[PDB]
Amino acid sequence: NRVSTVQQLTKRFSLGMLQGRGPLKLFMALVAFLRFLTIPPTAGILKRWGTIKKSKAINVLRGFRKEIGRMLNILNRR
Amino acid sequence: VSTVQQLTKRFSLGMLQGRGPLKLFMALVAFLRFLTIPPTAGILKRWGTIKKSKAINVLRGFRKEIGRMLNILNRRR
Repeated sequence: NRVSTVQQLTKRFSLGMLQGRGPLKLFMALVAFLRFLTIPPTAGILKRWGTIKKSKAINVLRGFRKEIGRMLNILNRR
Repeated sequence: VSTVQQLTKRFSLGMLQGRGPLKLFMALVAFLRFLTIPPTAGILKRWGTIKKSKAINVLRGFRKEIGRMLNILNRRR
């Protein structure tokens, strides 16, 4: 329903989140992205991985698994 | 040998415009959907085009990968 411009997306992504900065849900998504593509993380990203609150991080990861399931349903029904 | 070199190479490919390998494309679409960030027109156009059977296989590996990450958290003290 909504679209982004390429320029709009690149403004939002910053060098800071290569160092693992950012909100938890954003950080979790970036970690998952690298893992999908088997891309090693940076030390800064890696250091935040141990920092995160496990309870809050687990719930965010479950939401991703749910969203992957929604995408699978979409692709199956086609 | 690098996170940043690998990431910039994919950006140069045009991955934000929808270009690149299917696995790279699916990972980016999944990434945006996780954060509910509106995709680009080029990404959105390919979302309909993609070969569904191969795409579903890629998504199944993502689900297995998300489960592995959940195992890592429980493994930590």
